[PDB]
Amino acid sequence: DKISHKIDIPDSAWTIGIGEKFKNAGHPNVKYPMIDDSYVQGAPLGGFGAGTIGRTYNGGFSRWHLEIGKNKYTTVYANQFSVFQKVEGNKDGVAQVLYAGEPENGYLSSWKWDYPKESGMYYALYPNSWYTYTNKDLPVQLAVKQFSPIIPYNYKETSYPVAVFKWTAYNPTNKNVDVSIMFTWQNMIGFFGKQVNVNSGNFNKIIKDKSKDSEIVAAVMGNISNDNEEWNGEYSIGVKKVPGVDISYKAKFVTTGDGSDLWHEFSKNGILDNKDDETPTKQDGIGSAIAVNFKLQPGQTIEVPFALSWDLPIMKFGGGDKWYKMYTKYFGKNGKNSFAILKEALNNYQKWEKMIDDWQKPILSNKSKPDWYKTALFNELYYLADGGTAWENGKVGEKRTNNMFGLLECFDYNYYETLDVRFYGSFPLVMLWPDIEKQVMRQFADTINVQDSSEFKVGSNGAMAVKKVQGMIPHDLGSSYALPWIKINAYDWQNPNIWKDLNSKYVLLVYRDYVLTGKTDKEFLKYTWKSVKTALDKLKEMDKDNDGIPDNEGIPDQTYDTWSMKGTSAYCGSLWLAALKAAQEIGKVLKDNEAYIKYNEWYKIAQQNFEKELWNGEYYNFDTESDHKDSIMADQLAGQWYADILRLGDILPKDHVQKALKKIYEFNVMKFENGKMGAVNGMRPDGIVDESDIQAQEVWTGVTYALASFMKYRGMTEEAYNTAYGVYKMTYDKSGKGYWFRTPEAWTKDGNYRASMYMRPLSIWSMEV
Ligand SMILES: [Ca+2]
Repeated sequence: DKISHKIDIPDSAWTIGIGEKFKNAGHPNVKYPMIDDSYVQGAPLGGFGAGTIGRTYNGGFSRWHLEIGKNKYTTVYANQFSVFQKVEGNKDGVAQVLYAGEPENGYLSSWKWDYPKESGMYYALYPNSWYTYTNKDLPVQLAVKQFSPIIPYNYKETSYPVAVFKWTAYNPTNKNVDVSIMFTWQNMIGFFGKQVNVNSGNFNKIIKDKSKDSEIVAAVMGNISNDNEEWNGEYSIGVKKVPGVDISYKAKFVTTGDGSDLWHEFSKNGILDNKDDETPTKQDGIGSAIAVNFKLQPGQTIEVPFALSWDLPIMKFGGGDKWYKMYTKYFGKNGKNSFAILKEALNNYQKWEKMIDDWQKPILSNKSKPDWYKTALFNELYYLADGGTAWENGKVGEKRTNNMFGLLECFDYNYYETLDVRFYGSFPLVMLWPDIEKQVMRQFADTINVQDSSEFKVGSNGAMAVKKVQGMIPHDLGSSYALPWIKINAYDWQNPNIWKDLNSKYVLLVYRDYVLTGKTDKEFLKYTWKSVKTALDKLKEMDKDNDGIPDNEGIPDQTYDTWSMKGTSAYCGSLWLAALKAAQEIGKVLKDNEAYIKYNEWYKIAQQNFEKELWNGEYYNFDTESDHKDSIMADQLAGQWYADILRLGDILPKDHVQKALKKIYEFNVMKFENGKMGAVNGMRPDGIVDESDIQAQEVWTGVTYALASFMKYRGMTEEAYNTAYGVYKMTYDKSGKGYWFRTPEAWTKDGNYRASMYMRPLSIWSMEV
């Protein structure tokens, strides 16, 4: 490996061998069907709300999130980079697809598949990833840096449906070598959203944009239809000329054939036919190819950028609504703009690289933090783009001021912005994209007094319940299978209108969003204030025994939606205390004296009773009335965690908080698989995992990262990082279970998982507060 020196890969990048087999991989631990796409994954490409494309460490474009809200894992084999090399003085060169695998059937059989093992590495530090190619049969060593412009405090480039592939080629040998790099791409119009005739009318065109010191050559792969539908638009691939390279192309090869129409050209001398052909296809799949060829002298390096763009302007949800995607604000809505997007990338990628470096640098340059922590912190952010993210720029046929946004809980549980989860998972948004965060919270504020008296069948018990109750915050803002933003509370396993955490978490998120954006946005507090008061007032009505605290009802009436709480719980009770303290402070800021007095009175009573009911001398009991009420819960003091972040001070005595956190580390972490797998949710005081429900026996990745941040704030530095380390290890390490780029909600002691690609572990960003 002599190429690594010619590029700049951070030491904290996650790494794996190209073609590596992983032997320890986890699988779902539930009875019902659940997504398991394998460990062959990678950092995604694509902006927020753009649809994303997961290119895996083996080189394949395989995890398709272009249909917003859906996860489709299938390798489109025509989509590749390939290389040709010929040493000066040799009769023949060699050509090789840079993919560690081969197609299942006979399509593209002429191409040279099966990129060999131990011949290159993949690296990832989201939003960047890299591949190096160090192959005994490729005298010139190659590397590519690939990325989308995901940039904090930037809502423009961050939305773009584009990727850049910046290639570096170096000749360490003593002979001249001819090199070609070729990008192939299938015209994927019809891959989704088209009910019949999936390739029909697809056609490919070549664009040559020649100006002074810029030549771009690109293929635009579209359809003859000018219809405005979810399925129609354009893909583009292309390259920018640099000194010392020539560009060749082929407008049309057949992907549903043996591929030799293209490969016989590339494998001879690495130069394509430059054959334009706009003939539309009928049944056959078609694709395009863009190549560069150059001669490298001994010791010479060259850099050349390619790009990919996709202009699919319309997203459709299962309930029928069609919306424009955010990037259409910048490029237009007609679906004929892929070249414009590509050109912007090819002309500006160096600036984008610097913008990414500028935001990563403060963390990367901090030598007090271990590299593993940086690996997780950056790579968990994959989910912000990869989570079925929807960001609208108008309803089709509809102009508002704001652009509604939603991130999925996950794909198995296809719900937008699940509030009990975003309480943990939304830290990157408030910290790095606060305008999006505030928009989402205003969306929630708008739902507070919505009433929907129609009934649904509750999954857990088969009872009928009212869909949406006035004054109760919704569980979620809908499903991609139905009507995001329009039909809320898609979730139906439990009735969230009687949950005892959502209303408090809502208030805490509001005040958080004020505090973490500088305590200056009084207009945001003003917008949400009525909803905050309503939410707390409705929750107070659920206090049955008049101890000042809402009563859990001996069912799973909160985020642990199969783990029953009864009476006063540490979890909901502490969230309540913190929410009251937050509302007091908002009342002071907004000069709402009567609110300040009321919530102060409720707080003083509830705080006294919380402490009396639950403090046992070592920790806070799980609750007052359940069978295992004395279980040690990892999340027992969630309200105090948020109070720390919100600078609300002590809602519970410092000494008792410290004792509880030490107990949690001693038990829920260190007595669970020797502290190497995170914090298990429930442990009995005898040091055995609480078996009352599956959720008690799970580690929740986002709960654990949040607990680590709580420990960190409280000066328990070793415990905090040791706690977090087990989550990093399980996710990323050779000794873990292979969950990179699909961090799950949960695992059990055997390492097997529930709900891959999950929002909650974004809470790792709470460690950066
Ligand atoms: Ca009560």
